[PDB]
Amino acid sequence: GSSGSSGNLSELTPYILCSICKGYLIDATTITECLHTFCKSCIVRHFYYSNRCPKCNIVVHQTQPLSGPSSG
Ligand SMILES: [Zn+2]
Ligand SMILES: [Zn+2]
Repeated sequence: GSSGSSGNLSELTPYILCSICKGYLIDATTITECLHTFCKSCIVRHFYYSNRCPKCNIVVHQTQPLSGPSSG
């Protein structure tokens, strides 16, 4: 199977890219601290293991000052 489709080129801020996904974004959740762009799942996932920013490495104490147990 091919299932191959693509062909899009534009000129805009190269920041759109994700420091994690290293590609396109989905939710486009911007931080209110360092003002960085990170996919909801990305920033949310990174906050699960590390309460810091995978960009500047800052302990963003916005979501919650508590780590919390392993309750799904
Ligand atoms: Zn991402
Ligand atoms: Zn940051």
